Amino acid sequence: SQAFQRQLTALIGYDVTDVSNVHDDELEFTRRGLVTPRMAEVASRDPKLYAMHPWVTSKPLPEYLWKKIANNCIFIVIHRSTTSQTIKVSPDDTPGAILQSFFTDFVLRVCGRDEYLVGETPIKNFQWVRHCLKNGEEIHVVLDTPPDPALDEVRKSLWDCDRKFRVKIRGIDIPVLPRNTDLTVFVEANIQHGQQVLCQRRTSPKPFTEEVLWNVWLEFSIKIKDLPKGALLNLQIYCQLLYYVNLLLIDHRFLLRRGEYVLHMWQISFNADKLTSATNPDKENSMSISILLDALPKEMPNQLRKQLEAIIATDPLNPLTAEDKELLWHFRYESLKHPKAYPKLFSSVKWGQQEIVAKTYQLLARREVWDQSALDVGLTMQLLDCNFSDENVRAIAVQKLESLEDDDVLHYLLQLVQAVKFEPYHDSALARFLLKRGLRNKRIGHFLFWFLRSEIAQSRHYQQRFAVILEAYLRGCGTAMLHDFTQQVQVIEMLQKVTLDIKSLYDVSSQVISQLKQKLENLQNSQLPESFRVPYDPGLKAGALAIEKCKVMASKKKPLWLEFKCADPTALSNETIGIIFKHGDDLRQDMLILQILRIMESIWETESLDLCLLPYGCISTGDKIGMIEIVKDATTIAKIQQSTVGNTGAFKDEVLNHWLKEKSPTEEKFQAAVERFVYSCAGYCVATFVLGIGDRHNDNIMITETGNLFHIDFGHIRVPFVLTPDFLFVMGTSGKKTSPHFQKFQDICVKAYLALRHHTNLLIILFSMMLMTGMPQLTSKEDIEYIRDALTVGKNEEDAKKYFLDQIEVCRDKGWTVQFNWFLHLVL
Ligand SMILES: COc1cccc(Nc2nc(N3CCS(=O)(=O)CC3)nc3c2cnn3C)c1
Repeated sequence: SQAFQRQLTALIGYDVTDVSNVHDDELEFTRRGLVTPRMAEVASRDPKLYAMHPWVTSKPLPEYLWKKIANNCIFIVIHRSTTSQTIKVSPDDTPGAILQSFFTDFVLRVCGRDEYLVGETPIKNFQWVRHCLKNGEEIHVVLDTPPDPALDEVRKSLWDCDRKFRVKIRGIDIPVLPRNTDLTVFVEANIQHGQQVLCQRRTSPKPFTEEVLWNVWLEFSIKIKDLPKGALLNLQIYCQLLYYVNLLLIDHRFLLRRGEYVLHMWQISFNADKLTSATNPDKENSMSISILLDALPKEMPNQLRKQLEAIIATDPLNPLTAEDKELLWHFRYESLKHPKAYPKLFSSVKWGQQEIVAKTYQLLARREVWDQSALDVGLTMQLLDCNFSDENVRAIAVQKLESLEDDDVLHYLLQLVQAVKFEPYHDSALARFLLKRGLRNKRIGHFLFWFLRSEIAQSRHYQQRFAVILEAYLRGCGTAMLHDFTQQVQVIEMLQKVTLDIKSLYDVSSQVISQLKQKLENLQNSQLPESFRVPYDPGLKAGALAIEKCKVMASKKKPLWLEFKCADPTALSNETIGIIFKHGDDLRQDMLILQILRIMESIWETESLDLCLLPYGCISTGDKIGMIEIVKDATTIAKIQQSTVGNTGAFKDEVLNHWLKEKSPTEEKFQAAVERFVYSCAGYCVATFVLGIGDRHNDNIMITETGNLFHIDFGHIRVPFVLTPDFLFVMGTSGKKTSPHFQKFQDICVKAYLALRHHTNLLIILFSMMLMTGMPQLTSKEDIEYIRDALTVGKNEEDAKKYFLDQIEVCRDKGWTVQFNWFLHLVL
């Protein structure tokens, strides 16, 4: 089993047995603590359903999809060898019903995909079916034998200390210091709990040298017993802020931190990295600090009610005053009757006092209203952010998540994984939760893998914790998937090498095109796996490369344009699988943005609205490097312009409509392309405005020959958004005018906008989290408070409607101005 731990390590990209960077045994302890949850989920999953991983949903079929059906008669073409026959099926009839309705043990696998139509669920509740109906595609399935469940086989007293807590600051040491002669530095020690500072003590400013000694006893104002579980000893060096490092004061065994510590610190407000209990691995170049330290048990007046309700009604980002907190607390039993008051109520708690925390735990023991309340993801997410370090509080959040069906877990998987960074300890209810769902479902497990590996590869701050979690998963996912992952990682590594090697050698000369195709030839020949799963789409199995179609794109970061053949013989079309390999950008920012877009879509699904967004696949695999899905038949908006007038930025209003008339043959399809455009344009206008990324160069905007608009390059990020005159022309308008299509556009936008405001809290918390865990450069107070204004928090539906309509009018008044300006900067 020695080559087994080796296998996991090479699959993880980090050695979880390496104890070189620890000052305790929390990590190793967590490895053991996860064994039970690991085996408890492996021994309780249905082998058959787990092997076929049916992808289903319990949500009602949207309205725009019901009208796609004729007589409640959905046609399903079945194949078995070379023959084939169609069948009329009831949307409410099970796959089993269809089976007996066919013969009148075999299962219905989807053609070309590793997807299965199995289980006791209506045919209308399969994602693949809903996908087909939406795209007007025809459902084709092949009849073959169920996968062998054998292939999944798995390898067999603190409260008696009244003393004021204190820490001795021996000094700070650094091998080599910056060439900035010569500043002064002091050490600032904070006792934190959920980004809430309980006490703060500094040292005296000393001359900045490679060795600074203090030997100073910093005595805090907080007693030892009043120390809460999860409290952090935050040590920071100023000059302003240069270094930081954290130390849990209460360990994973409820023991008060004791003894000597030499901690290596991180170099440089609301960043999630600043919360980590991990120390800097680089011991030879990093700043170090030396400290010294020397078990934990387990009727209202009318006016006041109005006041409390008003408080409870405010948005998540609305600051609580001292008065507000005192009201919430004093009336905590009434506040408990409102689930939406929980985040605010638990922010009113003084965790710096044992007596209060005790009363708080008494309160939580009375969870009847919370338990019986319906799941509010936005509300549940709020309790898992940086503002809550109490495991009891956070546990009741993870509690409500338990009722999520695999469908919704996939919706919030990425950000749930990111929320692990907010956990005080490596072992958490959230961590075990992700682990559980990952083992219960292959699709969730697949993406869990890549999301964790994403962080492990380019995050020294949390790679250790995530490595321990990933290892736990890999020891239960099964032999089959362990093999898949292995193949996937192999091909990725090989391709990333080629990407970097190519980038080294603006024009794409022949010497590079030859070298690329040359390199790809060497790999495909006895060096590359014959087949592998597409990481951003586990259903697809890629095969051999199409070297003829492979190229280096004309961008300054020289991304690889790759094309594969579907390794599945039963595949219908002969289209290639397109993947863009790129180094230079942080694709983690793209993942989050795209994930948010998918969330905005499902939200619109609840309102029976359908904006035709194109949230393509984008997986971050390493440092400034990852893969992208290639959308077929798509070109840049700016490129459609460059066709007529390339060099100069002399943009013309009509080109777009011409380009569409050209790429559609029947004129009927042209109208379907225009309508598709009007919707896709509306959605991307609304979604982009809310996220504050609407001001882009139309080179970062693309369109499908079918009229499907969609943005790209979100790493890179005046007008509210992009509504240029050429788009407007396709809508049948130019200046002081209108159109049957423009009236439509304005209608769909207001619908979409008002629909998102119905999930304000949920968007706010996701946006806030996005900045803190994914965008190190965008983590200020005002950076997050943008989305409040964007969603017009605390406004009438009418006002908001007009507010956005004004934003639209701003695009009309600007015309090509901002685009032309983009043309001067980006182009020149
Ligand atoms: C100038 O732009 C061009 C030119 C030619 C083809 C394309 N191809 C694409 N480019 C991008 N961007 C994001 C990923 S990138 O940074 O590696 C490349 C840009 N996304 C795309 C496609 C096709 N599908 N999707 C989702 C773009």
